[PDB]
Amino acid sequence: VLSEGEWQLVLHVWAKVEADVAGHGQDIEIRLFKSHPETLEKFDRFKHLKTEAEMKASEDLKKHGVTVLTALGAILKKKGHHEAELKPLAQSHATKHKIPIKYLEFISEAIIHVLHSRHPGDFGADAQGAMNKALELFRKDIAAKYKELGYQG
Ligand code: HEM
Ligand SMILES: [Mg+2]
Repeated sequence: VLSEGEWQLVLHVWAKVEADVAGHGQDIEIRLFKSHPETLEKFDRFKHLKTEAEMKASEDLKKHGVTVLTALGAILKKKGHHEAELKPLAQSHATKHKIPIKYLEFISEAIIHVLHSRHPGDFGADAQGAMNKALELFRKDIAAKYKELGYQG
């Protein structure tokens, strides 16, 4: 469980994310694909993009990163009261896209790296631990949901 001040730190840096959701999404996507290329194999629509600039230029990748970050922000603003928001994301990612919890750890790393690379002044050691606990909770809860749907990833 997170404290109230932990959630405040989480939402305080997310308000900075929401100034440019599309650019944060591009960066987190591209950091995901570069740090762990097997993850790009899950995107039939994006695994033809070969260089960084092709990813940056893809309107279709940009839109999708806004979609990703919008759903995550909605989860974070529920401060752990996210079953309603999390179940659809569990359904699709367990039974359709088939995303193991490691891929979720990979993107949590990407998120924390981009957050630090755009907002150091606002993402020091407490904010960074608070965001870390929030994403840990998301990964724990969504793993329990994966299991409920019969997916062991
Ligand atoms: C914080 C983590 C994540 C959040 C909040 C998130 C959320 C979403 C949302 C809202 C969509 C569109 C609707 C849906 O299919 O559920 C989506 C699509 C998708 N997501 Fe995730 N997602 C992330 C985890 C991942 C990871 C780790 C991968 C791959 C390694 C991945 C790739 C999948 C794929 C393959 C689609 C379909 C993309 C398409 O063809 O349009 N996602 N994701
Ligand atoms: Mg994605």
